[PDB]
Amino acid sequence: ALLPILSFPDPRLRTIAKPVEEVTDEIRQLAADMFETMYAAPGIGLAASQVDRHIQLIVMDLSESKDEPMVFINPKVTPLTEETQPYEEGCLSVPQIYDKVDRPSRVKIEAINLEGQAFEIEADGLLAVCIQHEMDHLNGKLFVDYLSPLKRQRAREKVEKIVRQREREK
Ligand SMILES: O=C(O)C[C@@H](Cc1ccccc1)C(=O)SCC(=O)c1ccccc1
Ligand SMILES: [Zn+2]
Repeated sequence: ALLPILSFPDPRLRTIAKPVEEVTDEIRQLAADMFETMYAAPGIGLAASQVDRHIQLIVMDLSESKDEPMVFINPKVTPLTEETQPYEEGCLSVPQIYDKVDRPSRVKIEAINLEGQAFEIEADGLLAVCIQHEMDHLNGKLFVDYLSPLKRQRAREKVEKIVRQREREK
């Protein structure tokens, strides 16, 4: 029913994504499938890389109500400061694993929407954390890449256990 989400340490999460050529109806369908996949997990962000579609497409909904969807296509993210903010990040590609990452606390985001319109907004708080995390997917990076290698290894062993249990539950 929903799109399959790749799991760390799958090497395909390391693929650097290509920009989207045109916002065709097939990329519109992929976005809507991504949203369903993301809302089901549940999560608040998903990059197309995570469903094994190596294109510069991110879906996101930061709302409690699951009713403020956002799309970023071909995004450029630029820090507006060297101040970082800590945040406890998770990731549907590192299921049930959470730890602290310090990222620039304010960023400019420029991207296009599902109608092919360009936009530029500035973000802080949870938006800046999540857009940087999702941009990182697009460049083949996971939030575990910023943890010590014993946190990484333990994350990996734990995730392989979770994935096996999820297969078994099937
Ligand atoms: O790459 C991902 O799969 C998305 C990820 C986004 C994210 C979470 C936390 C920090 C930074 C980025 C997640 O969706 S995890 C979901 C989550 O933590 C959450 C879900 C519902 C309400 C509140 C938080
Ligand atoms: Zn992620």
